[PDB]
Order: sequence, then structure tokens, then C-alpha cells
Amino acid sequence: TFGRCAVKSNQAGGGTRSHDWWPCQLRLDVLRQFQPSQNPLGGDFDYAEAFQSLDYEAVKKDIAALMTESQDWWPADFGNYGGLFVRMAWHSAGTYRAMDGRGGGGMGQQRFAPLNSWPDNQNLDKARRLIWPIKQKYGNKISWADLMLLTGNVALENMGFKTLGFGGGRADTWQSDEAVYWGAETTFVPQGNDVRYNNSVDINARADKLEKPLAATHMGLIYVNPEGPNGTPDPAASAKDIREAFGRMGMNDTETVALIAGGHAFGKTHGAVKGSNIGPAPEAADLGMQGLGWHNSVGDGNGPNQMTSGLEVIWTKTPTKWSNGYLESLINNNWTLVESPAGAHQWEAVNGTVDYPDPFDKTKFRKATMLTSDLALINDPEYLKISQRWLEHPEELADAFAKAWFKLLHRDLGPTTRYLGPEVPKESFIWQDPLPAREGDLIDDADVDKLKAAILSTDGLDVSKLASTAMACATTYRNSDKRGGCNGARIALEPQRNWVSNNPTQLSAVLDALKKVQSDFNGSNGNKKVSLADLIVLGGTAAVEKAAKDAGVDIKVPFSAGRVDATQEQTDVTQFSYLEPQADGFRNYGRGTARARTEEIMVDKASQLTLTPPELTVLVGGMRALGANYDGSDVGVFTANKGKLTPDFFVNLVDMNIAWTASGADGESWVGTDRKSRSEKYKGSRADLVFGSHAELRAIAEVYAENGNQEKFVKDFVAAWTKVMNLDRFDLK
Amino acid sequence: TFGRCAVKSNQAGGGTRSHDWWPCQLRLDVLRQFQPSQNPLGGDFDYAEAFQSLDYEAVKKDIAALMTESQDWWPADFGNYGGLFVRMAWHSAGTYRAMDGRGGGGMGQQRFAPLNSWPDNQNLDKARRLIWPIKQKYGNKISWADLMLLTGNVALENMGFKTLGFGGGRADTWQSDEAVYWGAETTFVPQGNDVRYNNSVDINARADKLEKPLAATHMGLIYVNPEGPNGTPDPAASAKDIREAFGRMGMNDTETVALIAGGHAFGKTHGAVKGSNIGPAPEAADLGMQGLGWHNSVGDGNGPNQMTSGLEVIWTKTPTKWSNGYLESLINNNWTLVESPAGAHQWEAVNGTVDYPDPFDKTKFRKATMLTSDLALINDPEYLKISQRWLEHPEELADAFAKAWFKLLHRDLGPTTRYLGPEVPKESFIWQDPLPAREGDLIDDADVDKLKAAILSTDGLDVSKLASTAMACATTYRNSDKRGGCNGARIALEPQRNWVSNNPTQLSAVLDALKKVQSDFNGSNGNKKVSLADLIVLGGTAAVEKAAKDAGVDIKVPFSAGRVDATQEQTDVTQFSYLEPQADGFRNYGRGTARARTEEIMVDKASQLTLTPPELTVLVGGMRALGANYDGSDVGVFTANKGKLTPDFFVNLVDMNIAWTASGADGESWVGTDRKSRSEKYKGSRADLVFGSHAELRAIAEVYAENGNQEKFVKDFVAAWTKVMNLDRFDLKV
Ligand SMILES: [O-]
Ligand SMILES: [O-]
Repeated sequence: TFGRCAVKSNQAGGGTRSHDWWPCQLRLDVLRQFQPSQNPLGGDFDYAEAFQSLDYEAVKKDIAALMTESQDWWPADFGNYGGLFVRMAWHSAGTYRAMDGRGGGGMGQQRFAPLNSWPDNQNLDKARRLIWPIKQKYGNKISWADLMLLTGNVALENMGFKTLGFGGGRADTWQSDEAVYWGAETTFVPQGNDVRYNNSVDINARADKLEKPLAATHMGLIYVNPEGPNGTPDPAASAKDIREAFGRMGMNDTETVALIAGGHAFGKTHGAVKGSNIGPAPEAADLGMQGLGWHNSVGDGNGPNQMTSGLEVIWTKTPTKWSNGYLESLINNNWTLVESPAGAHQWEAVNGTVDYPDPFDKTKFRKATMLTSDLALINDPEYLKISQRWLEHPEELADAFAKAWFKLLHRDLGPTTRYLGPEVPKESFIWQDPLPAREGDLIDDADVDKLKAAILSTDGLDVSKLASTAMACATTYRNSDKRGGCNGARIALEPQRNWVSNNPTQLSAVLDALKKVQSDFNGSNGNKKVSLADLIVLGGTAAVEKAAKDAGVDIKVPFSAGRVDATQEQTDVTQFSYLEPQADGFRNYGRGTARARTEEIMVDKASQLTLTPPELTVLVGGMRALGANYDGSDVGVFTANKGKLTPDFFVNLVDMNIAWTASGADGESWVGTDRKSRSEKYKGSRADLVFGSHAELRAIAEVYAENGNQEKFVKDFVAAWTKVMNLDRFDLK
Repeated sequence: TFGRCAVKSNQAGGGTRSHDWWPCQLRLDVLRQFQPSQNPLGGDFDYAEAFQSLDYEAVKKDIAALMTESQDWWPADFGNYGGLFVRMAWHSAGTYRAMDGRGGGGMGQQRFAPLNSWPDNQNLDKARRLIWPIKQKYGNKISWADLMLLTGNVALENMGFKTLGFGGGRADTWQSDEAVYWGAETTFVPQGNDVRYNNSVDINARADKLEKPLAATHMGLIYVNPEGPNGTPDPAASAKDIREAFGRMGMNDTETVALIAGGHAFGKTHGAVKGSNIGPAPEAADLGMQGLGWHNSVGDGNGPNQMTSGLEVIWTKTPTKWSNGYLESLINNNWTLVESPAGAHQWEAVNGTVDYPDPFDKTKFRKATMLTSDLALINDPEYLKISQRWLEHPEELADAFAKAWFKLLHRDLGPTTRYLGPEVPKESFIWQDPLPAREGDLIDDADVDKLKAAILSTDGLDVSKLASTAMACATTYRNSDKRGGCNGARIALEPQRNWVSNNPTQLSAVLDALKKVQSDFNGSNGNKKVSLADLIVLGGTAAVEKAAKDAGVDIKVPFSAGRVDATQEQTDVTQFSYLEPQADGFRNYGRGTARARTEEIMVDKASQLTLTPPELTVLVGGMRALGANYDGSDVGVFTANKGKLTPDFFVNLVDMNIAWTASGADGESWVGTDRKSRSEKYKGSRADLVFGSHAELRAIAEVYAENGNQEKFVKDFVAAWTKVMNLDRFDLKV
């Protein structure tokens, strides 16, 4: 019954489906998302151009104005929506996970399932509805993704906290991103965590054993449970969860305290009535609710009766104005465990001052309150030291919060060249994976011709090695947070240069050779200078062009110059460790895990490269024809003409005279035996054989194996190659 | 456990998904299938042009050669793959359901999940693999879809049965079609039918009560259970299932007997070993099986050990040659209930001649055998009569089978204009929804302009009625079997002219007016003559152009002339009754039911029109702005400028000063109240309000509600309108 509707529809996809019958079969769904035809703006819409015509200052003025314009259907606390909007922006950005690069605010996914209906996003449907008139006014020139985050940024500034600035540039998306692994639990918070803790309920011991790559302690939360681990009001244990979850989001102790203390300077929580008065979340609500949810049946369901988290906490005596009241209260008050009106665990200063304002009655006041997760910051040795320091030096908190908030909002925006608008901060931050300005003058087509010829006749280089090295550098790209790719030549830097998947001894030889080509050019062409990054890509691109020529297809393989070389200082080894692949199908590297088969990892990577199923397929077949395995092995190299760009991989894979059988106990190695001669002809991996097994992939393999499609194979390969090589080229108009 | 993998992947979409949390929510998946980017051949690939250059006669010669080239990994019965190939083609075409027009061979879906792994398609994985070398040889110039069916047709002809011919033209598809309702059961045959019989197990009584629109008696079967209903070997009850299932596939008694007796002239069934020796179906098999499944562990798992259905029946004494041996055996033997080697029910003539050949030993023979489903044909009064007649007059069987086989293979290919190749049958058949040749010279641009002006100045025609009538005509199109659309002007004929969803009183007046425009033009413009079909579409098109102009936008609204007018004799009432909508979101007609909500019907219809979510959304919004409801109501007409092409529907739908509340008990009617003034402002349906509720549809509604997107709205509406009006224009070169 979980995951099943009581009524079984017989239209619009209703009925038992293929994935119901064979739920373990590989699915290509993630390669069919975000298709141009599904984008109502058109596949060629240029968001950056639209945003640059925007009257940016006017937009912020209108956002600031709205914050104190209370709407009767959801009245503003203290006459100011600032706190609500800060929470909106924080939750949009706060799903980010540094290791796999998923979540974050960069696609505006809060407006779709499942995030629109996660328990932790309760009543943010109201927040999004409040800013819709600004979206309506400025139309396509500001995206929902940008607007949600800008609104929080403007809210901070119009409550007295000056930020570092802001960058736009997040293009909207148009369907739910069903590629994200949020977890395998079949419940939400307050449950939703048996799997991610492997059934452990030892809250201290389990804290640092949260399932990778997850960054929240329950399904449906942003980071942690405000009532403590599994609702246990133990601040010390909560601190361990906080460190774990924020750490998984790429934040350290100082950033973590800064974000929590900075954030909870503002607004309040809502727990005025018990949960049984609350209707279905937006995805489960009736048509009349028109995209909203959590309808509250008590009174008008809003204002004094607001119910969001079940807690009723006001952190400071001025919830609409920046202060040091959070840390002053946290440290100077004595705290007692009490119940909120909705029955949740929170803390109160029962003998403290009665001067915390009521959000709808200026004559009424309350005592100081805190969450268990707030008390965490003084019930951990390291957090306590930071809290103590900043109590005395609030300007240090302000500095750290400005920096951490900027990071939170922009971590997944990608390279600096993507950041739009007139107040992009000038400081270059390590988490932006920064790139320098170019050296010298840009190479032209004559220089490219000369360089191709040199590269293809240089000691230590050949077609196989060049193609492999270029693809290895390219596939670090991931579209979720726009990290990685060939720009920067980071394969030449730590940690990539010593990744086992890069065959470091071969790689050093390849890079030394390309550096020699670079030195020869840069010492002798006036002010023209070429980057190693461009040479890596140009080398692989020249290799592909020659391989095509050798296969009997004359094609001009495009090349876009202008990449620059990152420094090691700009390339944090821990940050880049997150891009290291477990397996890579393009170069026949690696093995799957207990939770993910080799071919599943390949489809996941393909989705991160924005590839369609035909693009994935053509690239694998071509890489095999080129002999481009990471180790130079013959696994999957089903051709007698290694280095020629033929569709032999496909032709031989589907040759029924070859019988395929398991060799390794682990399911990863396969042998292809000629059924006539009974001799072993080939060795294959799961990345190879999936193309002859999965019915949709095999349909594509057949196309390339068909007589007459040799030129088509080359044209398609070259298109896909170009696309992959240029994924990070946001510097190009 | 059902529908859940034991290992929970954390890659490639692994993890709990939105549809798991909210499984009753409307899904737009069916509007995101078959997108050009997913097609390895490219969006601009023209299969018709590729097929035109095909060496068709050479393909048939190669298929014929293959039939007797036995491959050691799947040895041919009697040294001839003919029977297997006929079954392959029959199963490819045999999933068709007349009521919704889904299934059939026209998309080549047998090669994808779920059809590649249905129990009834066991070992057709081998059949498809056998023909791959021909596909490899001819490349893009013949589709898998055409090849599977052509192979069956060529197999018949080489085994001595001359067919009527064949038409190509089925472009391949590239992903599983997850829009088809094959049933709600969570099991396959031998189970897979509790839902479709509403838990009835009375096999004779329930036979005519099969859940609509289904056309098989268990999930995973083509039509019926060869062992009898629920595996009960009763031929009389089997006959009632056969009538029901084939009737649901658009075949009558004569056609049914012809196909069954015609098909079972050839080959044999396979039931040599117990099912326990058979491994996973293709979608569940390991990588080494390379797309095949049902691996049989006895011996080499093939030849004498073949196990497909569990039955071991050879119908005739010459299974590789056309004969009347099937009806002779059926009627002239006495039958006793026996068990096959796999333990399944079948029938044998235990006193009969021992002269039915063994498939791998030319010296060994067996007695005659039949399936329970074969005995059905002499255990029903009507079938028995046809059977006895054709025993005596096998030439009548031959004629009926040629016609029924041609129909089976081509029923979902659409208009005759789509049929390709050198042996397209010359006879025009009713199930092809035939159209006449055009009358007169084709109207030109100047004529079109003159006709638009005449239409718009004709009493009784206005923008709302013209747009409504054109869309009512167009949305009969369904891409699954390529039926319906504006060509033919069938809205003027029975049954469409009487559809309550077409507002027959109003429609009659609109058509009379268009007929006046036609009369005035035809005979006053030399040899140029215009059809009523073109006038209906041109009228709507003129209306849209006028509505745009009245909204301040001068836009070309393209028009493609050349439609013809069908006759009533070319327009079958039964066939066309299957296109009658129960709800229509474009014109705010009708409603859904428990199992198909109003908005679900709309999305299903959109899928059949090949619409994307933005295209569906823009069309609904524009129809409302035009006041184009079927009955001229104001339901959903959220505009003070009805008849002007504006995005008002969206603007007003998302206006937070309007509060929406249910008016009726069934959740189909909604009232929109101005929160300040407290007055009722609007009435809305579920088709209206879903665009402000569903998060993905609302995201699109917002685009068209945004200040600055007015011109974009008009451009997108006109593009979508043009698309829908032209869906059936296979006569025009792409
Ligand atoms: O929060
Ligand atoms: O069959």
C-alpha cells in the first residue's frame, strides 16, 4: 500500500507499469528529464540575457516593500515577512550535499514535488505565493530560482544585516528532479531514518554514521530535528547531528554556528495548535487549495493560530532587526524543558525577563525560548568556544555569517562567469573553484591547425591516450552544482592527477608531453599563449578527428579555445575529492557497490553530464573503438582496428556468433566466446554488456551496428564529444 | 513487496520518489514520451523517405531465405521458422484494443518492456533475434515495426498462402509506452485477472463482462487462455472469452474463426519440459543473456526441449504448408482431455491416425492434438456453423483469412496515404476510415483569404463557435492508431453530428453556414473547389487570427488546404463511437469517473494528440479566452474580453484575490469568489483548476500570466493550434 493509490486510475499512465513488474531493471528516466520541448520558455531561451535587462535595483525595492505589506490570507508576524523569507531562502539552498553535489537552490526545485511538500517546508507554500506578484511583474527576466534566494538576501538587508552581495543566473527548471537520492525510507520525519542509520537508535554513537551521501537526519528535513535526535531533547546529542549534517553540506564549525546564530536572529517558529488541525501537504491537497497546503482549521488558520513546526519559540526581543540577542539569550539564560501549545519539546527561561514581543499584540510579551538544536551550540566544546567568542565579538559573527550565507546561496551556481548582476562579491572564494584570467592572446585557427599536427606527432601521445585523457578531465563535470569539467586543467593538479581512475603514471607522461607542446608554442608565437587546458581538449579532439578520417569519414571536429589553467591554490584537494568517480563507463573503470550497479553509476553520471540515451550510447561505443580505457586494456575493445572511429563495438557486441558468460564471481567480468571455434574472443564489463542487454539501450546499439550507419555513427559521436567537452564553458557567450 | 526491488539502489533515480509519496497525484509522464532528443535517428528523420529507397523485393527474398536457414542456438521446427514468424507478427499486431486504439504492431513495441516479457510472448525474443540480420542489412530503410509484420506476411506467402499485399510506414519508437492501461492486476497469467472480472470466477457467466477497454482475459496474454478460462478446459466457455476478446480487438465472428483456423494451419506449440526448468523473462535476465530470456536448462534448452506455452500440440500433418487440415482434424476427430509433458490441459484424438510429423525426426509421428481454445470453435453455435461451412468450402476460409490478416496487420497504420511499398492492396476497407479523391483544383492563398473573409462575415458564425467546432473536429485524432482528425469532415456525419459533446443543435447551424460559404465559392472560382473539411478548419483558423488581431496582435495563422469530405458509407458508426469523449478539457464538456478523473482524461487525450505540457496548457487557456466551450457557457471563461486571444484565463486563475471553493458533491464544479467584495466572480471545472493546482502545470500557467508574455502567449497558442489542426495530414509531404 505504500506508494499505491487506493483508487487505481485507468488513464494518463494508470495501470501496472514496466517498473512495477521489474523494479530492479535499469531505468533511463534520468536521461529523459529537462528536455527542451518541456520548457515553456523554449529550448533556446537565454536567461542570462533576460536577467541582464532586468532593473535589478527596482526588483529589490519592490521585494523590500512587500515585506511590510501584510496580506490578510497570511498575515505577517510583527508586520514583517522578513523572517519567513529568510527561512524560504535558507530551505531552498539548504538541501545541498557537497559530496554528490545535489540539492541546493540552483534549480528552484522547492516549487515542485517533493520539496514543496516536505514537512520541513511547511508553510513555505505561503512564502512562495507572497513573492509571486514580483515574479509576475518582472516575468522571464527573473527566475523563481533566483527570486527565492534574492528575497531572503533582501530580507536580511532590510532587517539591518548587510550581506556581501548576490549573484543571479539560476535558470528555472520545469519538472521534478527525480534523479536525486534523498534516501530509501518510506516515511517522513518524525520517522524517515531507519535506513540512513541502519536501524541504530543510539543517538550519540550513530551520529557520525549517517548514510552517505545524505545530509539530513530524517527524510523530509533540511538538516536536523529541532526537538533533538529522534525527538530526544538532548542538546549534546543534537550538536553531533548538527556537525554531521552541516558537514555533509560543506560547512565547518564556524560556518555552522554563524548560519544558525545569524538565522535565528530573525523571526520566530510556529506551534499554536496541535497537528490534527492541519490538512494535507500541497501535493495531497484538493484543487480548491490551488497549490497551497497544510490548511489549518482553527480560526482562519493563520496569524495567532499559525502552525508550522509545532514549536513556539521567539529567539530575540527584536525579531525584525539584526542583533546579538540570540547568543546573549542562549548564554545568559537558565533553560528549562517545556511543552509548546502543539505539544513539542522546547526550552524556556522561566525566571527570565518577560519582554519578548508577541507577533500580533504589541501589549503582550513572553519569556525567552530556544530549541534543543539551539542549545546544541553551548553543549559541544567546539561550538561553545565559538559562541563564547562571538558573544563578546559580535562583529566576528557578522563577518562569518555574511560569508557563510553567501556560500550557502551560491555554492551550486558554478563558476564565477555564471554570476549575474551588479553586486557580485569581489572576493574569490575557494568553494567557487576559481579560475584566473587568461595569459596572453587567444589562439586562432592557424594556431589550432599547427597545434593539432604537433600533438599527434609528440613523444608519449597517441589517439587512445589523448581521447582517454580528455574524457577523464571532462567527466568530472556535474550539472547539479556546475562543478568540474575541462576548464582549469584540474586533471593536472591534486587530487585528480593521482586518482587511480586516471592511471597516474600514464597520465604524468601524457601531461609532460602536452606541457612540452605548450612550452614550444608559448616560447615562440609572440604574445599568443596556449593553456594546458586547451591542449588537453584539443589533443583529444584532434585524435577523434583523425580517428574519424581513418574510419573513412572526413569531418571537421569543432574546437572552442579559451580555457585557462587553474592553480593548485585554487584547487582544494578535499573539495575536489568529491568529484572522484567510483566507476566510469566511458573509460571502462571501476565497479559498483552493494547499493548501485556499475551500469547504474554510468546512467547517473550520464544524467549529470546532461546526456540523452543516444548520446551516452554513442560515446561509449566510440571510446571503445578508440581504445580509450583508463588502463589501456582490451576490455570492451571489440575491434581489430583500435584507434579508428568505427562502430565495431556495436557490430561485435550484437554478433550472435559470440556467446557471453560470467567470469568473475562479482558479476563485473564477462567473456565473449565464438560459438563456432569455441575460442575466447573478447572480455567485457557490465558497462559494455548493458548496451546489448537493456532493451532501450540495445535499440540504440542496433542503430549504430546497422549497415550504412558508419558515417552517422561518426557524426553523432562528434556531436556528443563536442557537447561533453564544452559543458563548463560558461565563459563563452 | 510488489513493484519494489529487494536491493534499493541509490543511483540513477534510486530512492523514494514523488510518485511514491503521493501516488494519486496527476502525472505528466505520458506527455514527455517519444521526444525527438530521445530518438537516435534524429527529429528530422523521415522514415517514409527512407522506406521509399528500400529494395523491398530484396528484403522479402532475404526473409524467405532465412525461414529455412536454421540457427544452432534456436533450431527451426521442421527446418522452417515460418510458424514462429507468423506467431511473432500475430502477437505484435494482436495487442490492439479498438475502444482506445492502443496496442497493435504500429510502434514495434514488442521489442521493449513490458511486451518483450509478457508470458504470452515467451520465446519471441528468439524470433526477433533471428530477423535482426535483415534489419542490420537494410538499416534505417526498414523499421523493426514494419519488419516484424512483413516477416509474418512473407512467411505466410512462402508457406503457400497468398496474402492481399502489405503496406509499410510504421516508424520505430524508442522507449516503452507507459501510457497504455493494460489492467490494474499485480500478477500475470495464470493469475492477472481478478480486477478485470471484478472478482467473478463464474467463467461462462462473466465472459461478456470483461473490464473496458481491455481485450485480453488475463494480464500478459494476447487474447485468451489456451487451456480455457482460468485454465478450466471447457471449450464452450472458452468460445465466449474468444468472442469477447476478439470483439474488443475489432474483429467479428467470421474474422475470428478465419484468423484462428488460418493461423493454426501452421507450426506447433511447445511444452516439452516443466516450467520449473525455465529462467527469468528478458527484463529479469542477467547481462549475459543479452536481451533474451526464458533460458531452458534441459539439454540445450531448444529443439526437442522447447518450452513456450506448456502445451505440445501440432495441428496439421503439414505444418509448413497451407492446408485445411485444421478444420478437418477439429471436426472429424473425437477428442479426449489429456496432459502435455509440462502438465497442461490439451486434447488428443486417441483413436486417430498416427501421422502428425515430429519437428526434429522425419521418421517419427504422433496423433492429432488441439487446444481447448481450438475446440471452442465447434462448441459455440455460431462458430460451429462457420467452421462446418469452411470445412466444405475452404476457399471461403482463404478469402476471409486474407482479409482478416491484412486488417490485423494494418488496423493501426492510419489513413491509406500512410501505406508504403509496391503491394498495397487496392481495395479500400471500412476499417481504414477511407477518404475519397479530391474534387476540383486546390485553393490558393488568395482563395484562402477570400474564404476567411466570407466565413467571418457569415450570419451565425462567430469566433467562439468557429474555434469550438474546429477543435471538436480535431481532437478526435489519436496517435496510437492514427484515427480521427479534421480530414473527412466527419463531424458532419453520424455519429459525430449527434454527439452531445458537439452541441448538435448549434453544430447543425454552424455547418449550414459553412455549407453556404462552400456553395458560394464552388462553381464561382473556375476549377477551384473547397471542401467542408477545409472550411471547418479554415473557419477556426480565421477565428484565431481575428481573435489575435482583436487582442492587438497581427500574426499569420498558417492554413494547410487539401482536406476532403468523407461519405457516411466511409464512416462506420461503431468504429467512430469509440472516439466519442466522455469529457473534453478544451471545450469544458463532461466529467470523469472514480478511476479516471476529469483532469486525467484531459492529460490522456493530450498524449494522444502528441501534446507537450506547455502545448496542452496554452491551448486550454486560449480556448477559454475565445469562449470556445461546447455549449457557450462561462465555465472557465475567466476574462472580460471573451473572443480576444489573451492570457486572461491564467492571469485570473492565479489572482490571489479569488478564493476557490467546491459547489457540488462530486468535486467537479468550483466557484471563484472575490475575497474583498465577497461576490461570486467565476465558475470553474476540474479541467480549469488543475492548471492552478498541479505544480508543473501551474509553473506553465505562471509563464503565461507573467507581465511581458502576452505576445509569447499568442505565438505559442497559434503554434499549438496549427499542430493540432494538422495531426492527420499524412497526405502532405513533411
Ligand atoms: O530553519
Ligand atoms: O498464437
